[PDB]
Amino acid sequence: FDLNDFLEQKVLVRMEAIINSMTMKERAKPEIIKGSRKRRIAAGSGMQVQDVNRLLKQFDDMQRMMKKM
RNA sequence: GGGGCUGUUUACCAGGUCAGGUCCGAAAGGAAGCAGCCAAGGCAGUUCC
Repeated sequence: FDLNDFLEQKVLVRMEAIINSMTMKERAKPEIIKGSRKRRIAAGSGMQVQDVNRLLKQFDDMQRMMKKM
């Protein structure tokens, strides 16, 4: 369950923009996503890092769940 | 070394374009610009000087 899937699945049109600013690698192996990259993404989608941290927060919750079934 | 070609590689760190999203504006409209792509670079092979 990489970000690509999580992507498929008004405040959404705001979350999509955030993934549309990543790179296939990022969307494939998120752990690699740290400081510097986050700064790129947020600014890349008129967001802020908190917004990004949240989405990633959302994905984590979403992933962990599936990693449990 | 340089030119050409081919394969491969490269988040951001003054290339171009810029979906999506963002900024400013009552509007008309401007502004910046990620991913992508292109270009460019890196690592090689080949060929020409």
